Amino acid sequence: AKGEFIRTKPHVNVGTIGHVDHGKTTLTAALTYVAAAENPNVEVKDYGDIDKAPEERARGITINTAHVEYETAKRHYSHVDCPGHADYIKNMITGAAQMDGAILVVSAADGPMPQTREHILLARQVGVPYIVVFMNKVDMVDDPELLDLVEMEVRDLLNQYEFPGDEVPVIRGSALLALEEMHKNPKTKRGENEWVDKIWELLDAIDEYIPTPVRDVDKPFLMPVEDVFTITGRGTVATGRIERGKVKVGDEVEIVGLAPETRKTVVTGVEMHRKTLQEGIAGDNVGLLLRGVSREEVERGQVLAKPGSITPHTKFEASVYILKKEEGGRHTGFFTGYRPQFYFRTTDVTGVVRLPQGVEMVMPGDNVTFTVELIKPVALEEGLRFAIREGGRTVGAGVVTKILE
RNA sequence: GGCGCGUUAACAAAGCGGUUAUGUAGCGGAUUGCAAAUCCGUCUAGUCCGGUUCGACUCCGGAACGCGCCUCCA
Ligand SMILES: Nc1nc2c(ncn2[C@@H]2O[C@H](COP(=O)(O)OP(=O)(O)NP(=O)(O)O)[C@@H](O)[C@H]2O)c(=O)[nH]1
Ligand SMILES: [Mg+2]
Ligand SMILES: [Mg+2]
Ligand SMILES: [Mg+2]
Repeated sequence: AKGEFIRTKPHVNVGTIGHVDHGKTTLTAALTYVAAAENPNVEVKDYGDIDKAPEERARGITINTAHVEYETAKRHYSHVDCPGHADYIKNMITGAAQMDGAILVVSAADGPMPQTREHILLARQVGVPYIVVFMNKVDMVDDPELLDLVEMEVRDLLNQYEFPGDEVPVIRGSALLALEEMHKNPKTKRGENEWVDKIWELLDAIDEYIPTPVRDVDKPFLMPVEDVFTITGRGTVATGRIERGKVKVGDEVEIVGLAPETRKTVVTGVEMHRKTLQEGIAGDNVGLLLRGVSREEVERGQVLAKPGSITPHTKFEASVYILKKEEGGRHTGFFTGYRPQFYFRTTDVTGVVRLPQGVEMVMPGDNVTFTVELIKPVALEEGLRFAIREGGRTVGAGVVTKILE
């Protein structure tokens, strides 16, 4: 008769991002294990429990995001483990759309790779405010001077995308060794093992660097949909991180974006990690039960909002920076008619570029402003950041400056 | 969420890194006494957006839509 989520401690959303195989998943399992040893609430999550799909089992990689909860002495967490493969960045963006802070995982053996800087840029344009790096796989590095070099380059990479690279906490360690340790003896506490302690160093960094975001509960409700489930006996459920406002049961909301209609529905449920919540407020990784709505009347990319608060749009001008050749972007310029993919929070959508009279071409590494017309409407705001991806690579990072309509 | 499959002109159906495959009706037009048979003409050719190239329907990327199969239970 179920289990309510009591706000004993402040809740913050986190996740793991970084190049493929750098360790994101192992560290996630490691986090739940060490945190559990101290806090008995944390349900342990093993590597197999993270990458559970058969494609992930055989192919040996994280293809879609995984949601895991744990907590320290100070705050509760909702951890979203992201894919590092270049082919599945589409899903990496969706995870970053729910992070109040992100853990940048960088293998000491390889250093900052293509998806390292790619996730920095992307996470930024999807809302991720602060970052906590974690030099993983130190157990494979002999020369200490090399680890210094790794740390230095990761700081430069953060400062390249306007993050506070010099102030960002860089915790060296080894997720594999810490996880292994937690298996042999799960009673292990702080100060008992050096590898386990390096993970506690991490939890402490998260606790002290990533602040508990200012909650905008005074603004109109807005809940970017991240996932849609079909729960037997209950109905259709939407999940995501509340951006602003609050939501108690019996509240009416609109499903805006990716559809001509602006469907209405009443909420018959609200839960934070399988736990019923009184009323989910901003920063909550909820799960709302939508009345009358079917398994396909709502989808990721849309947005649950206060009825009337948002009116979906398609046209808009924005200030954009086209990535350079050596940033994983284009090597050739483009013109009007170019139809790339645009990313606004949990939304991916094709749009057409309309260059202004006076400009004919746009070269890589140029900061330019232009109009865009999406093939579908979506919750847009002046100031909202976004991404432009095409051909498997990110090509531009922009900011909405005026909604044409 | 993932993987696969389908997209050439009004429709049908090919080959090919470059100098015109091709068929078939709907319409138009010569023509017929009027038709018919037969020719002349017609119609978004490579769904769309990028890359390689002197050159792309053809090669490599992406996207849209459609359809299947797993995954997807706060
Ligand atoms: N030597 C060593 N190996 C490690 C460490 N952490 C993880 N590994 C190993 O490195 C490999 C990749 O780890 P991973 O699966 O990524 O935890 P990923 O970044 O989640 N992968 P993906 O990007 O595909 O989602 C695995 O073989 C894992 O066991 C570490 O600290 N040291
Ligand atoms: Mg992983
Ligand atoms: Mg089939
Ligand atoms: Mg459930």
